[PDB]
Amino acid sequence: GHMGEEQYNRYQQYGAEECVLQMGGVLCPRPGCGAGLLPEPDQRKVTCEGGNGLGCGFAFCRECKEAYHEGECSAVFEAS
Ligand SMILES: [Zn+2]
Ligand SMILES: [Zn+2]
Repeated sequence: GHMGEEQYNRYQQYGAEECVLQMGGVLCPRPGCGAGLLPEPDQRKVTCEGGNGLGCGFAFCRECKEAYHEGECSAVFEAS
């Protein structure tokens, strides 16, 4: 029994605040274009394109369901 690690527990608490912030089952936040196509399980690259005449041409971040940013939603990541 060598294994044995831990992760951020009780992540959900009063201190933390979140209003209308989630991923999966999101649609094109653009006006008129109601692309409700289920985005891949990786926000790495999600195009509202889909297929119909809705494709905007600019991928978004399914994580924050907002404009694709070259940074992070909440905070950056690390190997550690
Ligand atoms: Zn769109
Ligand atoms: Zn994001």
